[PDB]
Amino acid sequence: PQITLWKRPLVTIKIGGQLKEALLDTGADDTVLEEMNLPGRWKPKMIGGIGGFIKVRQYDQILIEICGHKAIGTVLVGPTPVNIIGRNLLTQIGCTLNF
Amino acid sequence: PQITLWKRPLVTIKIGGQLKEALLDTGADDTVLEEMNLPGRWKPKMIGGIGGFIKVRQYDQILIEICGHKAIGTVLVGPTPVNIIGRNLLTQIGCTLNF
Ligand SMILES: CCC(CC)CN(C[C@@H](O)[C@H](Cc1ccccc1)NC(=O)O[C@H]1CO[C@H]2OCC[C@H]21)S(=O)(=O)c1ccc([C@@H](O)CO)cc1
Repeated sequence: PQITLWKRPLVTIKIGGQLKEALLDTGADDTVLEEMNLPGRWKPKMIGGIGGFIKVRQYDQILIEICGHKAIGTVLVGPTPVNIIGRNLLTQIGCTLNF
Repeated sequence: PQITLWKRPLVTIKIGGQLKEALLDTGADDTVLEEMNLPGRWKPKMIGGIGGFIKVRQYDQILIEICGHKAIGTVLVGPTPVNIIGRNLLTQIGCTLNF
């Protein structure tokens, strides 16, 4: 589909057997999801934005479905105020910017 | 153009007669640029991101050309980690997400 930007580009995602709303975010290198208790090993990471850094848990090879499009890659889990689909997964669903 | 997302969507902007690099950021409501001198009146404002809130100067109705496309809108100046172009201007240049 084509998503205009009059409002936040929120879409439904499926991750860890749960459905969530998340931003398709070209400004994020990686995908950052609100606190959730995923199984498996993880590595500590810190990511910086407006306001400073937050601590997140980096999980690798996680399957995410975005609007019925399947992807697999890294997801960072931490106290983000919003679920963020980053470029690491946006490329896997064929997402481009167009103007 | 059509912009793929294997690399950061960085583009050249012109604002206040000066060229700069900026990130096209669909996860940003607003456009926030790093500290710079801009002519005209401004008002102190706050904006929040993934790490908390910062103080910015709000410049309204500013002329800004993004990758050859003109916009006139609000520009917030403050300690953002990166120059970002947000939806308030992305809509003006006709930018959409497509997949
Ligand atoms: C380019 C640097 C920053 C942005 C300065 C990139 N961020 C994405 C950005 O889309 C962010 C998303 C967002 C966060 C909180 C609330 C709502 C949206 N939007 C944002 O701050 O918008 C501001 C401006 O407009 C307002 O609307 C929304 C808030 C206001 S991030 O989340 O901090 C981040 C940092 C590092 C990584 C790692 O992967 C390495 O990249 C991934 C993601």
